[PDB]
Amino acid sequence: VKNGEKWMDRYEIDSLIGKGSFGQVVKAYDRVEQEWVAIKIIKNKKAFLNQAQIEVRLLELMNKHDTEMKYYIVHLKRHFMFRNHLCLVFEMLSYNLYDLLRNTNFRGVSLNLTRKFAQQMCTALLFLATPELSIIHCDLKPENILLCNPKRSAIKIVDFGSSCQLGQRIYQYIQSRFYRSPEVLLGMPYDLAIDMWSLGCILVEMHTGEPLFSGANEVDQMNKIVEVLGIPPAHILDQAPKARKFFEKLPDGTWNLKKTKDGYKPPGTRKLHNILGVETGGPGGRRAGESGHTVADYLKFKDLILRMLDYDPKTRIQPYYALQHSFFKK
Ligand SMILES: Nc1cc(-c2ccc3occc3c2)cc(N)n1
Ligand SMILES: [Cl-]
Ligand SMILES: [Cl-]
Repeated sequence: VKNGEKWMDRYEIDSLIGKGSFGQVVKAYDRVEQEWVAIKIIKNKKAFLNQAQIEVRLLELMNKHDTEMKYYIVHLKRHFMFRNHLCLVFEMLSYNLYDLLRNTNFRGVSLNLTRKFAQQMCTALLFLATPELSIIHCDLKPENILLCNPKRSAIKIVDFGSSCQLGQRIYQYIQSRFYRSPEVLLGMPYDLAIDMWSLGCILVEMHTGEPLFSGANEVDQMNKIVEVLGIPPAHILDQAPKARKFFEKLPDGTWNLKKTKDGYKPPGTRKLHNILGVETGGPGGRRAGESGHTVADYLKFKDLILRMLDYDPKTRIQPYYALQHSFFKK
C-alpha cells in the first residue's frame, strides 16, 4: 500500500503492522480525530469480504451495548469501502501475548501476571455471553490478545474474523489447533464453551512459556489432550460424529484410544500438577521461592484450569463463575 499514501483527505498510511489470511493491518494517522489508528484492509475477494462483513456486524453489535465489560474487546471506530477493499478502523493497540512469551525466551510470565490476564479474559468472555450477543470468538490464542500499552498489563481481544453468534455456525473446522476444544475435534455442534477451553490452554502456556497441547494434526492433538485429561466420557463420545477418528468403542459400551505405530504417556498420567510444578517450584522449578508462587497459589490455579478443561461443555466453568473462583480472591 506504501508509506505517505493519503486516503480520502483523512488517513495517512505509515507502515505495515501485520498480515493475516484476511488481508493486512496498517498504522495510519487520522487527521479528523487527530490520532493514530490500525486499519484492517480486507483483500478484494468475495470470501474474505463476506467473512469481514460478519466481523463488522459482530463488532457493531458489541459497540451498541454500553456496559463495563465491553472494554476488553478492541474498539472498531468505523469502516468504509476503498478501491474495492473493506477497511475496518480500530484503536491502536501494542504487541500480542505470543510476542510477550517470545520476549521471556518461552519461560513464561509470573502467576501474578497470569492472574491479571485471566481476570481480564474471563470478563471479556462474560461480556460475549450476554444473551443478546452470544458471540463465540472461535480463534482465541496468545497472538489474538494484545496489550493496550507496552508499559501496562491491560489487554484486549482482537480478530473476530472466525466469530459467530450461537446458532449462526458456518464451519465445523474452527479454532487454531493448539487451542481447539474436544467438541470441535469430535465434530460436534459447538457453543461459547469452546472459548473457555482455549482460555485454559492459553493461561497454562502464559505461565510455563510452552503450549499445553501442541498437536502436529488433529489425531496428535487429541492424543496430547488424552495424556493430561484421560479418555473423554462415554456420554460425549456416544454423541460425537468424529469419535472414531480417535477412539474405539469396546463390547461393554466403553471407549479406548485407537493406537497407531509408536516408534504417548498412558491416558491421564501427564498430570497438570507436574506441568505447573505445583509442589516443585513451578514450571521447570524456575519459580522456587518467589513470592506469589506458593503451593496454595498453585493449587487454586490448577483447580480453575481443570474446570476450564472439563471435557463436558455443559459442566465446563462459565465466565461469571470463573471470576468468583478463589484464584482471583486476595
Ligand atoms: N479485529 C482485528 C483487529 C486487529 C488489530 C487491531 C488493532 C491493532 O493495533 C495493533 C495491531 C492491531 C491489530 C487485527 C485483526 N486481525 N483483527
Ligand atoms: Cl502459539
Ligand atoms: Cl478458525
